[PDB]
Amino acid sequence: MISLIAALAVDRVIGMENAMPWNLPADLAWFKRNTLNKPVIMGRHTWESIGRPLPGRKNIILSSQPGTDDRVTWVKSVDEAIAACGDVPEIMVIGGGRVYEQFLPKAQKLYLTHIDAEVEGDTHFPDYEPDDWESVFSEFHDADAQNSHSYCFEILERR
Ligand SMILES: NC(=O)c1ccc[n+]([C@@H]2O[C@H](COP(=O)([O-])OP(=O)(O)OC[C@H]3O[C@@H](n4cnc5c(N)ncnc54)[C@H](OP(=O)(O)O)[C@@H]3O)[C@@H](O)[C@H]2O)c1
Ligand SMILES: Nc1nc(=O)c2nc(CNc3ccc(C(=O)N[C@@H](CCC(=O)O)C(=O)O)cc3)cnc2[nH]1
Ligand SMILES: [Mn+2]
Ligand SMILES: [Mn+2]
Ligand SMILES: [Mn+2]
Repeated sequence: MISLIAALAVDRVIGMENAMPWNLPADLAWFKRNTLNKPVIMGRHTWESIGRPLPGRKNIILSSQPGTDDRVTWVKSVDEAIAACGDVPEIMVIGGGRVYEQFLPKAQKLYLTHIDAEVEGDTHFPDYEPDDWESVFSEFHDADAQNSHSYCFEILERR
């Protein structure tokens, strides 16, 4: 099974200048819980944005060019990325925009955080046909002293 996980600001913005400008510790905690002990697939730009391997996960980087770091696994195509994950129940695709576009047709589940914040950005989550997806979990949180915007965690499953 392939799942995507992402955090979206208003208008589906996911990034600006190869960075995420907000800070939401509760969402990073949700990301860690839902990805730990699973393989994670990311594009090369997102690998550079993160800047170091994510512990407790098999890190698979999609890039057309040779890899430059043996702490992670480098693959050159979508099919190779999937094969490199082996026979696991759930593969987590962690972006960015171009990578989400390629894996969305193959995905059965979306883990989305909707952040109530307006962000100038240059990268967006793909348009996804709402009729194809059923909401199976949602949980709203107001802003607090640690998390400066309200946010909604949602899990969607393909119908
Ligand atoms: N809010 C969120 O949830 C979230 C999550 C992830 C990322 N982001 C943000 O998203 C932005 C990065 O997204 P992005 O669209 O610019 O880049 P991306 O999807 O991270 O990376 C694209 C790169 O991945 C490689 N690639 C992708 N598909 C490939 C394929 N089929 N075969 C071989 N290589 C492939 C290429 O690398 P080469 O040029 O090396 O071939 C391509 O240039 C940043 O702002 C980041 O902070 C946000
Ligand atoms: N829901 C969600 N939120 C995000 O912010 C997010 N970000 C990315 C891409 N960017 C990043 C940047 C940093 C880390 C990271 O360092 N994660 C640590 C969390 C510990 C911490 O710094 O709080 C990890 O161990 O997973 C992960 C993804 C991909 N999917 C996402 N998905
Ligand atoms: Mn091929
Ligand atoms: Mn197999
Ligand atoms: Mn806000």
